[PDB]
Amino acid sequence: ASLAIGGVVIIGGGGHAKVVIESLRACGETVAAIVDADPAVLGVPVVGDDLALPMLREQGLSRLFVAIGDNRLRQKLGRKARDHGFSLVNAIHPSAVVSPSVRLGEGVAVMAGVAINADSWIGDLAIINTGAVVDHDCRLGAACHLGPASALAGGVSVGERAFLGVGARVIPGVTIGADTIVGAGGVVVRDLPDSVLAIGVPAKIKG
Amino acid sequence: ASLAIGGVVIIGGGGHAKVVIESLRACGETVAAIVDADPAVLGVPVVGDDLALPMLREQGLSRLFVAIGDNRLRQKLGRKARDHGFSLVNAIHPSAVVSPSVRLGEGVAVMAGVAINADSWIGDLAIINTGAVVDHDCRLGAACHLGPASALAGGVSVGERAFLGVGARVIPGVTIGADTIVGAGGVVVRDLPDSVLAIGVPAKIKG
Amino acid sequence: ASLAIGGVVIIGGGGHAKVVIESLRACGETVAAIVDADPAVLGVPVVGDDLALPMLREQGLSRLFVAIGDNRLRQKLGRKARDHGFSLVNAIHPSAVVSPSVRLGEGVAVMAGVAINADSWIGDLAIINTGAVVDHDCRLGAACHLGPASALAGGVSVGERAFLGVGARVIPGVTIGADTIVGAGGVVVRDLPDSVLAIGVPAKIKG
Ligand SMILES: CC(C)(COP(=O)(O)OP(=O)(O)OC[C@H]1O[C@@H](n2cnc3c(N)ncnc32)[C@H](O)[C@@H]1OP(=O)(O)O)[C@@H](O)C(=O)NCCC(=O)NCCS
Ligand SMILES: CC(C)(COP(=O)(O)OP(=O)(O)OC[C@H]1O[C@@H](n2cnc3c(N)ncnc32)[C@H](O)[C@@H]1OP(=O)(O)O)[C@@H](O)C(=O)NCCC(=O)NCCS
Ligand SMILES: CC(C)(COP(=O)(O)OP(=O)(O)OC[C@H]1O[C@@H](n2cnc3c(N)ncnc32)[C@H](O)[C@@H]1OP(=O)(O)O)[C@@H](O)C(=O)NCCC(=O)NCCS
Ligand SMILES: CC(=O)N[C@H]1[C@H](O)[C@H](O)[C@@H](OP(=O)(O)OP(=O)(O)OC[C@H]2O[C@@H](n3cnc4c(=O)[nH]c(N)nc43)[C@H](O)[C@@H]2O)O[C@@H]1C
Ligand SMILES: CC(=O)N[C@H]1[C@H](O)[C@H](O)[C@@H](OP(=O)(O)OP(=O)(O)OC[C@H]2O[C@@H](n3cnc4c(=O)[nH]c(N)nc43)[C@H](O)[C@@H]2O)O[C@@H]1C
Ligand SMILES: CC(=O)N[C@H]1[C@H](O)[C@H](O)[C@@H](OP(=O)(O)OP(=O)(O)OC[C@H]2O[C@@H](n3cnc4c(=O)[nH]c(N)nc43)[C@H](O)[C@@H]2O)O[C@@H]1C
Ligand SMILES: [Cl-]
Ligand SMILES: [Cl-]
Ligand SMILES: [Cl-]
Ligand SMILES: [Cl-]
Ligand SMILES: [Cl-]
Ligand SMILES: [Cl-]
Repeated sequence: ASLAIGGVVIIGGGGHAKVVIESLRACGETVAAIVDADPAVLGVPVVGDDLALPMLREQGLSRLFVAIGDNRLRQKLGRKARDHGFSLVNAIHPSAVVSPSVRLGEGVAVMAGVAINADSWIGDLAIINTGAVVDHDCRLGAACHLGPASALAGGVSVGERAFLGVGARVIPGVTIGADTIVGAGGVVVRDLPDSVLAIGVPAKIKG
Repeated sequence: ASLAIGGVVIIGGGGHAKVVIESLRACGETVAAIVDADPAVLGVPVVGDDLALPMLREQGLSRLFVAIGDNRLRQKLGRKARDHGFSLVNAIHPSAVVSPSVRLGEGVAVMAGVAINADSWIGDLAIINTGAVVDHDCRLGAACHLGPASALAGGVSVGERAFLGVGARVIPGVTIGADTIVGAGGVVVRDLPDSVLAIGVPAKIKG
Repeated sequence: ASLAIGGVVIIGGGGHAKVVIESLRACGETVAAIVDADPAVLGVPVVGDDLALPMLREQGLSRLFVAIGDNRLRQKLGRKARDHGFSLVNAIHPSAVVSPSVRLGEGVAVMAGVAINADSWIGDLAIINTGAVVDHDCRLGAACHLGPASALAGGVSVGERAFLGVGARVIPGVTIGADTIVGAGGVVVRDLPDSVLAIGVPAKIKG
């Protein structure tokens, strides 16, 4: 628990955390410490579990990222971090292309190779994973996850906590409900309700 | 209709125009005005419909981009713009990787995150949309459209006005006819004639 | 056979070589000569077939790249080049994003637009082709080939000489055997043994 002055605290110490750490460092940020439910990751010390958050705040650390893949859990831990007095930073790799008219929330991960086009809105705690494409006028709800190499054409809306697997695609104007999962490679050609799983080319709901 | 000296005139004021405007600005270009069939877009004034083109030319504007998604219409409006004395510029996002041996036409859109490899030829008025990949020795006909996150392997030929939906893929050496549509996610494994629709993995013509 | 002092020798003079040459030049390297079984490519002289390798070495050239698409042949020619006293360079386009914790072998091609994330290991003579994504903690065996716009999620292992076609996708934690082929667009959702062909969404072994 001895730490430097000023860096970012990470909740989570798994594979997703490794990628987030590297995005932060590529921007010139310092990663101070990890809290993990199993109480180092790429040279960052694991200092305890989430009970260590008050201690970290008291010692002057005030900036945090939630590096947890599970969308519902990430959302819950973001709220906890904010309650403890932390501000949620963004982890945006410098190679990502984020249009100047994009609206970004807080606690957002944007991985290497991403492109996000004009007038898209990205909710708090979203993940836009490696190589993903978000075209113009999209709306991404809080804590959703666009997996690696996924792509949204224009005017797509993605509900809170929805998850699109590696290489999923969505055609223009479609709306996907909250808590829905699109399997890897699924090609979504019609609106999806909340709380379903859809797979295939074209994607079809699986009961 | 009062405008600055020197910028680019845009035909079209929709979603595609927004993305094109941002590519142009990312390169340091100034966008002077829009003409739209409904007579501002990201701060660019809409000054009239296409009947305003002579007026614009007379006031010294001579550079133009056709930001219209529909391929046949785009092609027609490009010809009209040239007849009115405009030169068609290219709108190439600075993040796109365009090989030094690529041959580019005029009025071409190349969005963020694109890669185009050696000895590919890109016809006038083509769109190479966000994140798309064009491998070596490809031939893209005038006014075709490679949609977001689409990919052509080596030696692929795409006919005039053809359209490949989001995430379409084409294997090496295939030829796709003029006016053909490949649905989102379609994986083209054999030559396609002119004026067909093909969908699926592998892509199959739908009557 | 008169050449400059210091550049890279290329085995192979086909389409793949063109792309490799351009990656090398984008990095500031000089390409000295090609050896090809048919005894210029983008301005690089073809000086003979592989029997010219001793001659090249004797004249002071010591750096080489094997620009051959076929994985088994590439692997064989890499061994031959090393036996003749050449060091195998890497051909990594400057636009590729290679994480600082990635382990790279020798003779590796990494094309434009690629992203490779944390703690991935890339075997000698691998090809990571245009726009491909390799997420965290992946293991790519010697002489494998990830085709254009392909994507591996986290923790994927790819065997020696395996080949993933354009736009193939692999979900987290999957292992693909040596010498296996995944067709274009295939979405791999379960481990694959050695020496099979798998196609489709989801990918299925074809006898
Ligand atoms: C669709 C998915 C959620 C199913 O998970 P699951 O229900 O645990 O599925 P299983 O692995 O048991 O497979 C159940 C069945 O679905 C099929 N299937 C699995 N994934 C599929 C996919 N993406 N597309 C089409 N079919 C799929 C299987 O072939 C199997 O078929 P069967 O009943 O003929 O045996 C999952 O396979 C998937 O695609 N996850 C996305 C993961 C991802 O991309 N992560 C990236 C993290 S950044
Ligand atoms: C293929 C396509 C052209 C069909 O358009 P459409 O004929 O208006 O089709 P509909 O939405 O009425 O769907 C007709 C049928 O095709 C199926 N389908 C639609 N798109 C499909 C696709 N891409 N792949 C496979 N099947 C598809 C539907 O499930 C429906 O099946 P059904 O008869 O069982 O109900 C269109 O869905 C598409 O893929 N457009 C590409 C758009 C795009 O990517 N734009 C990017 C702009 S930059
Ligand atoms: C799968 C593959 C290896 C098959 O090659 P092949 O056996 O010579 O196949 P053919 O072209 O004769 O097609 C055999 C059959 O497979 C089907 N098919 C071919 N490729 C397919 C694919 N990728 N996915 C699904 N089906 C496919 C065909 O429609 C045909 O079906 P049929 O028996 O109904 O006529 C090949 O088509 C492929 O995908 N190659 C990947 C190439 C690539 O991406 N290169 C990039 C280089 S960097
Ligand atoms: C590209 C890709 O496939 N990325 C995947 C990755 O492959 C994994 O499937 C997954 O990454 P994640 O890093 O979340 O999972 P894992 O590697 O299993 O690590 C989860 C970490 O979270 C920790 N953890 C879980 N619950 C909590 C919790 O409540 N609090 C804290 N502080 N840590 C927690 C857990 O102990 C573990 O170290 O999700 C990502 C989206
Ligand atoms: C990534 C993506 O999905 N992009 C799509 C996008 O989502 C749309 O589906 C579509 O974009 P486009 O901008 O062409 O469409 P829309 O947003 O509908 O705007 C078309 C504009 O063109 C105008 N227009 C149509 N006909 C003409 C015409 O004849 N002349 C002029 N000057 N303008 C015209 C029309 O008034 C409108 O403002 O095409 C793109 C390829
Ligand atoms: C993006 C894409 O589709 N790339 C493909 C590309 O489209 C081709 O299908 C293929 O490229 P490659 O350049 O290997 O193939 P090709 O264009 O046919 O050229 C092979 C070259 O290797 C030469 N060659 C073959 N065997 C040998 C050999 O034994 N030694 C030497 N020195 N050269 C050899 C042959 O003479 C020819 O010039 O593989 C790539 C992965
Ligand atoms: Cl650090
Ligand atoms: Cl359905
Ligand atoms: Cl402007
Ligand atoms: Cl067919
Ligand atoms: Cl050179
Ligand atoms: Cl199978």
